[PDB]
Amino acid sequence: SATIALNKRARHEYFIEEEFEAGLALQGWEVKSLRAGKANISDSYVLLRDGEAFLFGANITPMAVASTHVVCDPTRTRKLLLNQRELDSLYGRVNREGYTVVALSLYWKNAWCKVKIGVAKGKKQHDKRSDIKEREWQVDKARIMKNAHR
RNA sequence: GGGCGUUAAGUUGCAGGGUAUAGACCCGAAACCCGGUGAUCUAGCCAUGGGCAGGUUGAAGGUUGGGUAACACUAACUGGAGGACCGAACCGACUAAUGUUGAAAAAUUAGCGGAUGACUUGUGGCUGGGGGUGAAAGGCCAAUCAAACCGGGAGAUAGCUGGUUCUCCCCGAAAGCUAUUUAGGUAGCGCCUCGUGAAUUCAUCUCCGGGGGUAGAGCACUGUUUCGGCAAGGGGGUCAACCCGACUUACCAACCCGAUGCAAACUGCGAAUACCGGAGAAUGUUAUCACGGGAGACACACGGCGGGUGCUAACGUCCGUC
RNA sequence: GUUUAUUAAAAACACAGCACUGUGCAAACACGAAAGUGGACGUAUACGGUGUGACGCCUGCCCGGUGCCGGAAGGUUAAUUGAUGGGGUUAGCGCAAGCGAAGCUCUUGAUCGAAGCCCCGGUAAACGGCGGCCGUAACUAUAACGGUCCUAAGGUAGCGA
RNA sequence: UUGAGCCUUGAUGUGUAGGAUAGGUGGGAGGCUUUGAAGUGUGGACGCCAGUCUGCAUGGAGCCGACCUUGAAAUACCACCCUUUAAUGUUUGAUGUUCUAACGUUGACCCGUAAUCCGGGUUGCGGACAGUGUCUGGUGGGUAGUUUGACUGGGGCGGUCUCCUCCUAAAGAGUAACGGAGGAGCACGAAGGUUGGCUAAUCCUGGUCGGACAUCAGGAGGUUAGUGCAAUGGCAUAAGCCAGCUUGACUGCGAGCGUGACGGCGCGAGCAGGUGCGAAAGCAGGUCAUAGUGAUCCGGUGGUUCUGAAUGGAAGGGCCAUCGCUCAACGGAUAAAAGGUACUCCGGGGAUAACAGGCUGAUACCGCCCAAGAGUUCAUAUCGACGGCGGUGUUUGGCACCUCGAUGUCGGCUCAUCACAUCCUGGGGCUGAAGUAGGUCCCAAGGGUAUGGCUGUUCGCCAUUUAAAGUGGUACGCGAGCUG
RNA sequence: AAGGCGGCCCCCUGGACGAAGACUGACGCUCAGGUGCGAAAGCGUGGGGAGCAAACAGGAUUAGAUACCCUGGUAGUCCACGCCGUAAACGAUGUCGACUUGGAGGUUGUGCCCUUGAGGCGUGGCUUCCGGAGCUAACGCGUUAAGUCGACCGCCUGGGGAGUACGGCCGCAAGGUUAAAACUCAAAUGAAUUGACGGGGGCCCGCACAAGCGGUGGAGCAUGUGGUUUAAUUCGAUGCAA
RNA sequence: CUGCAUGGCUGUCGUCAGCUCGUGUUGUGAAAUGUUGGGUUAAGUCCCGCAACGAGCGCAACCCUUAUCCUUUGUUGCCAGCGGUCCGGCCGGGAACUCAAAGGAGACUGCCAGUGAUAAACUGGAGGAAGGUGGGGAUGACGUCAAGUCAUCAUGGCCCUUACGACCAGGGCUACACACGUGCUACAAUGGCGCAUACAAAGAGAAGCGACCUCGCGAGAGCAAGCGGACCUCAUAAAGUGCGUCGUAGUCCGGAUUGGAGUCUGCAACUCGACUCCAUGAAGUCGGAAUCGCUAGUAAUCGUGGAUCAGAAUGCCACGGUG
RNA sequence: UGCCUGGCGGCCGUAGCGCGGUGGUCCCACCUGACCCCAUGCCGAACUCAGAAGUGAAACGCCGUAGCGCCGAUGGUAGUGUGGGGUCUCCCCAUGCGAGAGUAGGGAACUGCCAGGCAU
RNA sequence: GGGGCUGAUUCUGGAUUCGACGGGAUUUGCGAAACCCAAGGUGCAUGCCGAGGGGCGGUUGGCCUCGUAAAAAGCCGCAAAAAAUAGUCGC
Ligand SMILES: [Mg+2]
Ligand SMILES: [Mg+2]
Ligand SMILES: [Mg+2]
Ligand SMILES: [Mg+2]
Ligand SMILES: [Mg+2]
Ligand SMILES: [Mg+2]
Ligand SMILES: [Mg+2]
Ligand SMILES: [Mg+2]
Ligand SMILES: [Mg+2]
Ligand SMILES: [Mg+2]
Ligand SMILES: [Mg+2]
Ligand SMILES: [Mg+2]
Ligand SMILES: [Mg+2]
Ligand SMILES: [Mg+2]
Ligand SMILES: [Mg+2]
Ligand SMILES: [Mg+2]
Ligand SMILES: [Mg+2]
Ligand SMILES: [Mg+2]
Ligand SMILES: [Mg+2]
Ligand SMILES: [Mg+2]
Ligand SMILES: [Mg+2]
Ligand SMILES: [Mg+2]
Ligand SMILES: [Mg+2]
Ligand SMILES: [Mg+2]
Ligand SMILES: [Mg+2]
Ligand SMILES: [Mg+2]
Ligand SMILES: [Mg+2]
Ligand SMILES: [Mg+2]
Ligand SMILES: [Mg+2]
Ligand SMILES: [Mg+2]
Ligand SMILES: [Mg+2]
Ligand SMILES: [Mg+2]
Ligand SMILES: [Mg+2]
Ligand SMILES: [Mg+2]
Ligand SMILES: [Mg+2]
Ligand SMILES: [Mg+2]
Ligand SMILES: [Mg+2]
Ligand SMILES: [Mg+2]
Ligand SMILES: [Mg+2]
Ligand SMILES: [Mg+2]
Ligand SMILES: [Mg+2]
Ligand SMILES: [Mg+2]
Ligand SMILES: [Mg+2]
Ligand SMILES: [Mg+2]
Ligand SMILES: [Mg+2]
Ligand SMILES: [Mg+2]
Ligand SMILES: [Mg+2]
Ligand SMILES: [Mg+2]
Ligand SMILES: [Mg+2]
Ligand SMILES: [Mg+2]
Ligand SMILES: [Mg+2]
Ligand SMILES: [Mg+2]
Ligand SMILES: [Mg+2]
Ligand SMILES: [Mg+2]
Ligand SMILES: [Mg+2]
Ligand SMILES: [Mg+2]
Ligand SMILES: [Mg+2]
Ligand SMILES: [Mg+2]
Ligand SMILES: [Mg+2]
Ligand SMILES: [Mg+2]
Ligand SMILES: [Mg+2]
Ligand SMILES: [Mg+2]
Ligand SMILES: [Mg+2]
Ligand SMILES: [Mg+2]
Ligand SMILES: [Mg+2]
Ligand SMILES: [Mg+2]
Ligand SMILES: [Mg+2]
Ligand SMILES: [Mg+2]
Ligand SMILES: [Mg+2]
Ligand SMILES: [Mg+2]
Ligand SMILES: [Mg+2]
Ligand SMILES: [Mg+2]
Ligand SMILES: [Mg+2]
Ligand SMILES: [Mg+2]
Ligand SMILES: [Mg+2]
Ligand SMILES: [Mg+2]
Ligand SMILES: [Mg+2]
Ligand SMILES: [Mg+2]
Ligand SMILES: [Mg+2]
Ligand SMILES: [Mg+2]
Ligand SMILES: [Mg+2]
Ligand SMILES: [Mg+2]
Repeated sequence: SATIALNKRARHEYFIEEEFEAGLALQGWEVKSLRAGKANISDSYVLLRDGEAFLFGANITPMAVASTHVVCDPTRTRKLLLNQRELDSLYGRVNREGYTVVALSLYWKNAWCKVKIGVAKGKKQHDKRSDIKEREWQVDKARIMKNAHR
């Protein structure tokens, strides 16, 4: 479909409950590479300062060096396109010393790039172990039930 | 009304210039097909007989001894197998020299490889040319092979190359346009010659009418460009040195006006020459036009003039006039 | 060993070994319009063809495409056979144009109709093909790793200006 | 097992009207009852379950028939029989099981015979198979006949092949290049004809959204807008924009003229017939004009005042209108076509290339001119930016002028000449020249001006000497002096 | 003997035990080298190949899953002759001799008793479980000793480096065998004890679920916390237990 | 400032039921028995069996409240009986009762059957207000969380003595875009509205609670008697009950926001309390994942008192009504 | 015959704009209202059909203004057809034709038909 | 050194990035700079030489002054020398 580079390592590391389909504001070469040219969404987080929740973590492979007059770099703070109705939640519940906002996926909608973002906490090894334990234990319990029922 | 006719004599022989089919001015192909001849050279195969001097290496195997229950294994004697080794005859030609109208249309000289086998050789036969054969090189098939030789079609074709032989007199060009599987050929026209007819037909000069829009010139229009005024003012301010910024900071800056230039694809204007028509004398062997017979030719070059292209470079190239 | 007699004797051909394929005999194949012959007076441990070429380690992935084989569920489909439509002719109807039954004709072609092709699968020791792009590790430097466009796969073992 | 004529239609039905399974037109009514009627039941059933062929066990004798709801009169009747159903005798096209007499036998025996060919006889096998003859679909470089264009500042590649607009095009017409610039392979029954009416682009002011922008009112300006399209030439009488009517976007001609070698193309007053608009005078044979396109042959369609192979028709042909070709290589070879040859060959060319020679010198080398400066101040002792003018032919370049009826080109060995823009030696000037030793410039060609490793070298790197191991032309010297 | 051996039948053959009988007369045990056998996997030749199944293909879970799972699938597993000689080749216990309390069996002989039942009393061979003395660090062994001895062979001397490299041998190969050194470390270890944990098992309790009831999360209202802003938003509490 | 030096105090596991010691025994020894196993339970409660025998902290009981009865003593608490009435406990009087607060009796598996191991213990029941702890509260082990407080207080170092110390005025803890937590109002016809009308308990009161009269639509204001309080006040409790009214509605539903003018306490409510009138009438119209408490007078629903307090609860702590 | 007005033409940039103010006794324009018969893709903005209350206010026309637009000499220059030359990417001479722009200057139009209204 | 394909999520001529962040214009209160003024109050100033300024220095020299010139204080610099910055992550 229209799905482009998505971060699933963050999806595993977090248990995000927030889903905003906010868009992104980009320059020319950015959308050039996003259409084809491998914009990378790995290691993504927001940098809310004023009303300026830049997507700080995002890489990209430039299409070419056609724009030779001015030298650009892949490491740019891409801005965000989100409603002020929902921007208050980020103005609020982001500073909890243990809460972050990360980008899950990036896709196309009528030739406009929309990057999904979500609020998460962060999982440390001892709860990932419990999550995997429960995931495998549900399967084991269902298998045991089927074997007992025959 | 328009096209073709209605004026107008043709025909048969002779000779001559053409045209069409027959070879069609002559010499010359590489090539195709058909019918025959070759395996005595060479390539393969079959059948029958010869050749490999001489000198080395010790595998299988067979005995004796040790050893094993029997083997297996081990020591001694015989053994002479190898697409085995060196090297003669024989076969071949890897290197260098000689020679290149030579001794010889592939050899000689001094070296070289195989030399008991996938070897070599004598005799006879078999394999036929779009086929044969080929330890595979497009190699050989009788000094000739990416399709052998003889004869026939056949004097194939050749828009190609060369040649085309006695004399005199008169006239006398082109290397241009169009079309072309066309560009070095050809066909029509432009140009030439001969004959028949025809009008002051044609040419030079003088006068008259008309078209220009090229030189030159100019910026009314389409583009380009410079310095001034009207201005919005910005950019390092001298100065505060943090100021509103006092202010012009070797900067840029819409229209509007005043000047200065450029243009093949600009012309509010605009020549000479070039070209057509009307009138007139003088001169020119009708030099002008129409038809018919016959061609030749469509590879041009230089200089002068106005130019594109090139470097206003070329004995360079492309156009128009002499 | 053989090879271009007569400028190339070699890395060029052959070779034993190995792989695939067809071949049940009146075998495949080849020469022959045919008879017939070779294969072979042989019988799948044999013959022919195609690849590589003693021997040691191996022949890794892919049938997208072209060949080959297996199947005929569906579509198309020759030759063959001939259901209708139309036209010609006229015995006769028509005071006239015009109708016009049989017989003979030219034409369209209803239906039947195999192989083949379309389709499914296998076959690579069949013809063949086997990726680029970016970031990321305690200074430099690289990338174990990940993100993702495409393919049939992205080149394994081994070797390397 | 099996296809339609075939013994029979055993048969179907229905306005929401409904004893409803309606009488073919002409006759509306027993032909039924000995042309065997409703009777009891409850397979199968059409099924709008109101019903319905209701079919069929023992009967031995009446259902209907008026039509009730009626827009249609019972199928209980004479019924070329329907919105449609069925089994067996008539016909034999396939897939099969079985037999031998065709056919085959490179199974066995015997004979001709003395004979592994052949033929005949006997006996077995396969068997209407295989195979062969004609047609036919597929496969089919195993083999054959062929094609693969031109222009081109040598060929190939790149680009072009037709038409139109501007300039080169030198003030009539025409006029070339692989010159500079753009388009065309259409659209429109209105975007045409007539009549009537009308005149923008741009800018300024005022005004509700409304804005650098619309729709309005006034003004500046006069074609700086517009043409269905690219460009040129025009358009105010408007060719530019609307409204009403219409099809002249007609038929057959056509004096004359322009442009082309020709095939051809275009303009055109006016005549005859019939139309449209306008009261009328008058206009209309397409579009403001120039691109919007393709010969011939072969065939298709409709009419024909024709032709009709003895007659009468017909078939066919001709005539008129018209259709089927990115034949774009566009004056179009045929309906039907790609490459390699270093295994090549033939006829030619220096008309046409590569090595050379000639011409010019963009480039190459060298010289000179003015001066921002570098150089502790200081432009010249050395250099010199931004710019310019020249010499040689000397590299890379352009032309194709001699040579393709033959001029052998790279490099290496031997053999040298000449130039001076001189490497050294020789003679001098300046110096940012103290001396030794250096930088630059002038004159001066008398002489000299390496050895080895690398690669086939020229060039170059390296090692070691010398005063240097200098630059060029000599067909980038020299193969009728040598190799390769 | 070990590895190992499972329908039935036949052919050849090795080994073990017992009833009674006679001789042979120390011929007896172990074993460095050496030889032979030797699970499976593996390699060569010639076959076979139903099922299973490395490698491999596809699907699936997962952030990733080159695995566990699913659908296919080659070598292999099978036969004959050959090659290596590796295993947790384990009883982690080298062969033999005799001595040292018992119980419950299993298998297989043999003597005698009234064999009325797999009735009893003795004696042998193999083997299982429990256990006394004894032994061991403990677990545990315990007449088949890990109890006390005798004869012989092999091996061990800290964990890594390493049973690694080199070297000799064997082998077609994979690899096997003999076997170090430099360097680092203060430990590396085994039996058991007490906690703790288990996606180990068993039992039990609590509004912890199951059957309710009402609320919270939805929209203002009264509070505290985090961040924001300010000169301060004074400080502390920051899971259930703020 | 250091609760990462502490004393003291407190939360959690958990009102879970375990945590230990003396002697003896077993194993060289860390250690084990006792504390496991069988019934039983609210429970290491009890019994049985057993290298165990006993004890301590512990799960129970003793402690506080309430559920029945008896007795002692009746004012400010009550009227069985009588008299009168101003019909009112009014007071003479009556000390049985409702009640006041002291001591006892009383529930102890005591008994009766069944079950079990001849036990412990369990099931049912004649009695009782009561049945297995009758119903609630206090009582919180060994110990874990460097758990929270050095800002209640004390305390060891460290830090300042012209300043981190001392005094005063004005602002801030109550704050512009949000999130989270605990409660309240609610959503409506089970309801709000207008007018009558009963049913409680527990507490407070001395510069304090504050009767009555009058002005007040009102918070309240002048007047104030009584009360150190079974006397007098705070303080006609609400839900309900009677009657109409509202008919599923931007509602006579929700009273959040906002404007006008005041009432009480406080030198002084703009930052920053509350009550009262008029009007305005935000949402909402039963709430997504995921969640919280409760097993009987408990969950819900209604009202009141009290703590610090000049005033300020929708919070906290307790009584009750219905249930 | 002279004033001015109307219609049709010739001449179409000395023939056209800007400024000053006049014209009505005539002719024209403005205008009145409008059922007709005609008209607006809405309105008598335009066509018109019935007329003269007023005005020359806008137009139209006339007279002067040199601010403009234009017409533009002589002379000079550029160019060149022929012939002859140099130092030849360009130029000289003998010859005729001789521009464009810019100076001097001109300039506020002439003229033919009828149709009326004016003095004669 | 020269040709062809891409520079299109659309090839087919008309995307509101739905949102925050520039810019426009429309509907609201005001401050002589979003206004143009000396009239109520009836005080001692406009300007005239102005002194160097919070701890330090300074602005058109007057925002702060007055008597015949001096402290200067309404702002700007030193200064606030909380700008040290998601989640995961050792002793
Ligand atoms: Mg020929
Ligand atoms: Mg040929
Ligand atoms: Mg030999
Ligand atoms: Mg040899
Ligand atoms: Mg020789
Ligand atoms: Mg020899
Ligand atoms: Mg030899
Ligand atoms: Mg022969
Ligand atoms: Mg060949
Ligand atoms: Mg060849
Ligand atoms: Mg031949
Ligand atoms: Mg030939
Ligand atoms: Mg011939
Ligand atoms: Mg000839
Ligand atoms: Mg002559
Ligand atoms: Mg030619
Ligand atoms: Mg003549
Ligand atoms: Mg000309
Ligand atoms: Mg002629
Ligand atoms: Mg002629
Ligand atoms: Mg020509
Ligand atoms: Mg020609
Ligand atoms: Mg020629
Ligand atoms: Mg020429
Ligand atoms: Mg010329
Ligand atoms: Mg020239
Ligand atoms: Mg020239
Ligand atoms: Mg030429
Ligand atoms: Mg050899
Ligand atoms: Mg040779
Ligand atoms: Mg044969
Ligand atoms: Mg090979
Ligand atoms: Mg090999
Ligand atoms: Mg392969
Ligand atoms: Mg396939
Ligand atoms: Mg097939
Ligand atoms: Mg078929
Ligand atoms: Mg292969
Ligand atoms: Mg290597
Ligand atoms: Mg004979
Ligand atoms: Mg048969
Ligand atoms: Mg071929
Ligand atoms: Mg073929
Ligand atoms: Mg061919
Ligand atoms: Mg050509
Ligand atoms: Mg011309
Ligand atoms: Mg008109
Ligand atoms: Mg008419
Ligand atoms: Mg046109
Ligand atoms: Mg033709
Ligand atoms: Mg006829
Ligand atoms: Mg016909
Ligand atoms: Mg055609
Ligand atoms: Mg052509
Ligand atoms: Mg030749
Ligand atoms: Mg020539
Ligand atoms: Mg040359
Ligand atoms: Mg020459
Ligand atoms: Mg200087
Ligand atoms: Mg020389
Ligand atoms: Mg010199
Ligand atoms: Mg000399
Ligand atoms: Mg001399
Ligand atoms: Mg030389
Ligand atoms: Mg010579
Ligand atoms: Mg036996
Ligand atoms: Mg041994
Ligand atoms: Mg095995
Ligand atoms: Mg399987
Ligand atoms: Mg599997
Ligand atoms: Mg095997
Ligand atoms: Mg071992
Ligand atoms: Mg072992
Ligand atoms: Mg032994
Ligand atoms: Mg045994
Ligand atoms: Mg034991
Ligand atoms: Mg090893
Ligand atoms: Mg689990
Ligand atoms: Mg006027
Ligand atoms: Mg003049
Ligand atoms: Mg002039
Ligand atoms: Mg002039």
